[PDB]
Amino acid sequence: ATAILRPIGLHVEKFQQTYRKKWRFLTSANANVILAEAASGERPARWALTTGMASIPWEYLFFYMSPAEYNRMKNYPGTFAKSASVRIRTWNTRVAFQTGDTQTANATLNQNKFLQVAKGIRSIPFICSTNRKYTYSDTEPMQPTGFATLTSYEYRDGLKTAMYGYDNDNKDFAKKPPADATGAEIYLQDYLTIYTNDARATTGTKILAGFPPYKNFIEEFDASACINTDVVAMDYDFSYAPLVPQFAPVPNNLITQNYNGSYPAGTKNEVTAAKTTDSSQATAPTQVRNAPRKYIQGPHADTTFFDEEQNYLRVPIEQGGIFEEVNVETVHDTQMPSINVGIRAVPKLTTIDETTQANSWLDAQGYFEVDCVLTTESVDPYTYIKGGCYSANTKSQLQYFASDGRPIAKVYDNPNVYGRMQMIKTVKP
Amino acid sequence: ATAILRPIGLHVEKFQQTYRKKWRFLTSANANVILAEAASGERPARWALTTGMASIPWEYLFFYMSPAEYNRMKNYPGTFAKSASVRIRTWNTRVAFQTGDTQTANATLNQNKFLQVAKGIRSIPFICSTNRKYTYSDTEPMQPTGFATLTSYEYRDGLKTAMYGYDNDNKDFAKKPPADATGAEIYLQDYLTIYTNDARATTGTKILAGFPPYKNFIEEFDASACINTDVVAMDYDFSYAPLVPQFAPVPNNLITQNYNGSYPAGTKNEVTAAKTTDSSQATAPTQVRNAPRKYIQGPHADTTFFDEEQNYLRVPIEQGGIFEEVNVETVHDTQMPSINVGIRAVPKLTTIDETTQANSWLDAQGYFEVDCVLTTESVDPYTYIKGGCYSANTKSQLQYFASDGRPIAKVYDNPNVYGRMQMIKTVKP
Amino acid sequence: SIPWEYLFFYMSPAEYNRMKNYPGTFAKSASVRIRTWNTRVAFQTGDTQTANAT
DNA sequence: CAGGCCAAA
DNA sequence: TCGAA
DNA sequence: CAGGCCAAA
DNA sequence: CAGGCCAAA
DNA sequence: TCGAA
Repeated sequence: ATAILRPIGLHVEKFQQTYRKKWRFLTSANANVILAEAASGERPARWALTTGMASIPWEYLFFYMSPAEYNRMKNYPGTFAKSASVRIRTWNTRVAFQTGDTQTANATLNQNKFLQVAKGIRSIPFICSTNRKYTYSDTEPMQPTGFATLTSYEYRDGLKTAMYGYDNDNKDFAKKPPADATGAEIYLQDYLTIYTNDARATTGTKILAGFPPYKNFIEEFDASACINTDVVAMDYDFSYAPLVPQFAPVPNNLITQNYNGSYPAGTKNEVTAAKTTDSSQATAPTQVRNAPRKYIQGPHADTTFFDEEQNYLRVPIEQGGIFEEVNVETVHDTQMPSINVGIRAVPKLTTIDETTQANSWLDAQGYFEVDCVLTTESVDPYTYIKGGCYSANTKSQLQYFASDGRPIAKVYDNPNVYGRMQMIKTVKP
Repeated sequence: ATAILRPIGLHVEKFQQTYRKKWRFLTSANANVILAEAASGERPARWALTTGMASIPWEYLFFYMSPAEYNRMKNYPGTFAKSASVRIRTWNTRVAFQTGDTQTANATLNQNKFLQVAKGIRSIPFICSTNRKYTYSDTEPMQPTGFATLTSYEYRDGLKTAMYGYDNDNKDFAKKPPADATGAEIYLQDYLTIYTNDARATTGTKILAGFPPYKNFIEEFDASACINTDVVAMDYDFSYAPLVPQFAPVPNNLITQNYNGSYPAGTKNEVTAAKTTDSSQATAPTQVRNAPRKYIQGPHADTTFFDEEQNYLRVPIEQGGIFEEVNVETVHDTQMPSINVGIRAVPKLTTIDETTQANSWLDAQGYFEVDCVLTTESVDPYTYIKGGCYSANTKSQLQYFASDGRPIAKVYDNPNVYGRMQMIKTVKP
Repeated sequence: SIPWEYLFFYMSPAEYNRMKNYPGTFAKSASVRIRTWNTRVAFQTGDTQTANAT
């Protein structure tokens, strides 16, 4: 029996794209200094311990694609970032022969040079560190004396501007040449900071534990023997990272009266649940299903997130748990490792009258070549004969939305709770 | 590249302790007699069938550790009971040559001697038996004629007092010498009882099924050939049995404003759910998440259970489902098997005028040597530099609590529902 | 001098405070390994008239 | 043929 | 990895 | 290429 | 010894 | 098959 027709299925076309960048980063060797941070609003008073390792923003999309590539990627609905990779190699670390001070400087040819690398500090439940930018002192450029007012969003925007230049019509175009074009370096200014409670104003019982021994969670290498060596090599397969909303399916409300019918889910959890926790132990953890969310494509689409391009540099690529699909699915929380690299401050040769850490430090700079690759995928269904692409109903996607209309997304700038990332409302640019 | 520092992690010290005891138990061979139990409150009128197998309280902590060991175990936070083991061996069973009656007793050298063993009766959905203490008749000491007023808590307290003696300052110190010191025996007085509905007062439709054939679920051996033989050998690995609350973690509320932030749990169930069922079929089963519970260590700790030592002899060791952890976890209901051993009553040689069971029974006693071992573990984190031990945030533990403040715990004394244990409020000592 | 004969050289205050809770604690052994890195010598002192940097 | 049902394995 | 295989 | 989606396996 | 905890594997 | 083995 000859078969004139066979179930060939749909005509689905899948596209794959890869993006490569190479960056050169200069990080200063900040001293380990305790700084007092005043209480403000929900933030209590806390002591802050600065550290010299600068963070590598490999969790954001601008780190991988240029504005032109992002603008063209906007034209392919259903774009999912499948994988990312980053390799950090280190070059010769530079240490000043002698500081600006001359009376007691004792310039030296010999030098001790150590490189610190951290990979999982952000996910450690008890460290509760975060990324901050400091304001250095005039006499000791390696000694932080406060915190800059630049937020994480502003820091990443400035870094992207340094990477890709301005527009040709901008008056400040001559200030920052495109690093992607020139191959120059980009000074990194965001460094890790450990935190501990400030018990001076505490009334009643006090916690006097001090800082945790965070040095036990970082690698340290002799920078003299690390010249031209691979220091970091990380790969990350994204669980769910929709960069462009899927194609809008043909609504079944215009065809069938059955569109609102229910069907049994059984014991399987078809709807994602949001978990609220209280680290102050004043309230037990709560899990809530049917969280406020709405579709990101279709008749009642709310594309605020993608229109705002929050995923470019304001929100990380990895967004598992945030986005739900109507397909029978399983969803788990996802987060990315945090890469921190930097040179330890070199103590000055001058003597110290009492047993304590170094009082002055030599200027130092590390040289890091970062090679990053991002691989994505796209889908075009061609479900219907006419009217362009339409996707299947089971591919409909919803995003968590606040009661005030702002979408909810992951952020990696806030310290973790229970070794977990935190969902927060996106802020309009 | 030489590594001066490496990620050695935390300094966590783990301690393991084991407790061994050997007990000698004497159990009487009660007759199988139907007793009428009157209705009281929620309890309906029911017929009760006594059985001669005494229960072995291997699910309680006093069975394994002495008061001194328990008092010292209180000093190791994070004490989890990892395993338990019990071996029961039987010695020569004793049967009276002739009872107090002399007119019709017919003393005999020959004797039939049978030993009954039951292991899973408590978990059988339809038997609905329970452990009870009887009040014997004067003429027939092997024939129960009612129920004693001693509850399970009182019976276990008396058994513990018999095992470990009184305090040296107590006036009753000379009454009960410590069995753990002397090696003497301990008369067991708690025996199994089958139940069935009493249809005499029932109005309308009636269930006239009678007693279930519980003899099909018990082993029976010839006690003559069992002299000095291992009868029972049971091992039990505890799923979750916290004996001392974990070390209080450093609260993140004193450090970060992020402590109250939420994070997506996905389709995974991070919060344990309580299930309420109705065997009367007047209401469908209900599953409720976010059950009332509160932390057992930390700033807002409620240590009522452990302060009351309910886990010593009032509440079983196994408490799965009751205790929740903030760590990403999976929880399932847990229960322990019930060991019942005892000699069957020996009918008197006197003849019976009609076809029925024995009217009088010879006195009998079984001799059981019980060897029990309990293995536990402990953890000391040393997370922070100063101020003693502090645990990680993800190790925070919550316990179910009633709306009136009494904690909720498992009890094995009540009959099962749907082959499942029942949660009930603990009672203050 | 290397103060390797004292207890603070080995245990932090938290470890010492918890060790206080175990009666009968006997220190059975101690070990110390000292490794040396590059020694630093000044190119020239504060004096400049007769210093002869080398 | 005992541990969240047994007539399921 | 709330038995454990 | 049929059974809780298929463009997943 | 980095990805939803580590003192679990 | 919201990493992936």
